[PDB]
Amino acid sequence: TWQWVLINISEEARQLIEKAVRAISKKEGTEVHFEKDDGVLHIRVKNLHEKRAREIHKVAKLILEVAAAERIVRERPGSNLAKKALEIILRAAEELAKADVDAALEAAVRAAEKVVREQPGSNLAKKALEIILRAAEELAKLPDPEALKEAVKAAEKVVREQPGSELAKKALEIIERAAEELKKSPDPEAQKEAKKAEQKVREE
Amino acid sequence: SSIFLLSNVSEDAAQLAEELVREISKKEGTEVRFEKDDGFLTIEVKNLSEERLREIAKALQLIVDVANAERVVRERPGSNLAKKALEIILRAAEELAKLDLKASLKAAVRAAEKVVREQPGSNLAKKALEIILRAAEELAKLPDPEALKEAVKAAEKVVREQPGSELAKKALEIIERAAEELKKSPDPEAQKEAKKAEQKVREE
Repeated sequence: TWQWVLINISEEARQLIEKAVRAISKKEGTEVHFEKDDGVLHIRVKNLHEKRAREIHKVAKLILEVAAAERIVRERPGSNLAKKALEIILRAAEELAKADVDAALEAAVRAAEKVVREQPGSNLAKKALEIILRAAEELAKLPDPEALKEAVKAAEKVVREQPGSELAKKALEIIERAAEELKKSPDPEAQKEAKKAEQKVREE
Repeated sequence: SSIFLLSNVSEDAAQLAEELVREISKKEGTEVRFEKDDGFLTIEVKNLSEERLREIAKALQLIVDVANAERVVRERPGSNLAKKALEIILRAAEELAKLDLKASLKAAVRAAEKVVREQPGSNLAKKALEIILRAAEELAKLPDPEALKEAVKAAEKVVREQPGSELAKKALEIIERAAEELKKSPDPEAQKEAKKAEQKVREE
């Protein structure tokens, strides 16, 4: 039995940790219980082995490390220190993108997006776009529809930031391959997003 | 089993957090581990009751409630937003003063002393000094040498700030009770500071 108590955690980090724990626990076929008391998030997991619990701790560390470095950047420190913190974000986003969890891949996307928005057209912005594309490739492999909807949205940010780049070409392939998988779903909302995705690749 | 994730806290808040979890753990004789993890504190407690776990949660939530409000005080000094943060610091310090632990009481003394420093002579300082005396009274009842030393220093702070007040008379009563227990300590340094405190009680 395992329990995680999140105190003074930002909502972005909390929800990504909620989805990461719920994902890793379904892998071992275990139920998860969440409750929010006085701004404290209690995550209780039952019958979880050490291997999956250590995987929860690694993903939770990286998400909090990204949030800790984003807090320094948003404090407008020295530009030299801010650059050092953006490299910390990209380092944790790289490992978050090397994990099978959907929430970890979604965390690597949102982490690398803030680096692109912080310094557009920089060497780190290009490395951040590599992280966004690395996460979109693993996110398109996953079967869930929500993962496919984030794989297209993430790849669309690569073609928006660097149109005509080498990364944008692969991002368009990811959008096409993910939209074809979305066409398999009978739900009209999945078919709608697949058509707008196909129309975006047709427009470019 | 239980992992506490604490983010966006200073070094002083983290040190008070570690000692508080260690003290609540001895009530059940459990095992606790800490990790500093660059920007967020990780606390793992094994085989602890859910009540004790939720006592750690509310105590750590009060500590970060003080740390977050202090951050506002040190950034917009003199604003009406600072006056609101000082009332939040006192509201959390009052609840920490009711908790009968050395770390929880030290956190209430340091917090309320920060309100005395920011708003001298105001009604907030008077409410803060009452919390300092409430925590000093609980510290004197604790059977620990360092807790008795802190009760003397906290109540001596009250007589230094507003002397000849109704609170200064109550402070001298607390100083006397703590010094009477300090003289029973075999520690020579405790014997020395107990006489210095009892000498200050004869005066005023």
